[PDB]
Amino acid sequence: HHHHMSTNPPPPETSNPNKPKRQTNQLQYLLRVVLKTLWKHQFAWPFQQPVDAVKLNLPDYYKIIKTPMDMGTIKKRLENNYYWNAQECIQDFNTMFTNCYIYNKPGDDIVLMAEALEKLFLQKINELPT
Ligand SMILES: O=C(/C=C/c1ccc(O)cc1)c1ccc(O)cc1O
Ligand code: NA
Ligand code: NA
Repeated sequence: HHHHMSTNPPPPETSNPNKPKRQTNQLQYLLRVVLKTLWKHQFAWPFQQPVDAVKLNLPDYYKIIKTPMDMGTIKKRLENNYYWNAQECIQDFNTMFTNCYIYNKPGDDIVLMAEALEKLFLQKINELPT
């Protein structure tokens, strides 16, 4: 079974022509302010693209994580006006952080990074437009 090597699943979709979409002030804020400041963080790098289980040598990642999400996927979704409301985008951020905590253990370097971005994310969404 040497040909059976670890592979990544297809990444989450960033467009869907049959999904209803909207452009709200809150969604514009989520891209302009929330994502674009998190994106510039020193700890942002592990979350700027889907977990590449092949490259990072984590063949068990997608055996554990069944609803993957990352800021690269969120950024593309926000830029593509993929979302209907802010809650949908916020749920994607929540999913990204929770996956990191599920897959890893408290105190891991990746977890300490996720906790730091999560606290900044909650700070930034504390006040949304309207
Ligand atoms: O970068 C890593 C993991 C990132 C990550 C991102 C999101 C998650 O939900 C879980 C892990 C990583 C993991 C193991 C390793 O040896 C070297 C590495 O660089
Ligand atoms: Na865990
Ligand atoms: Na705010």
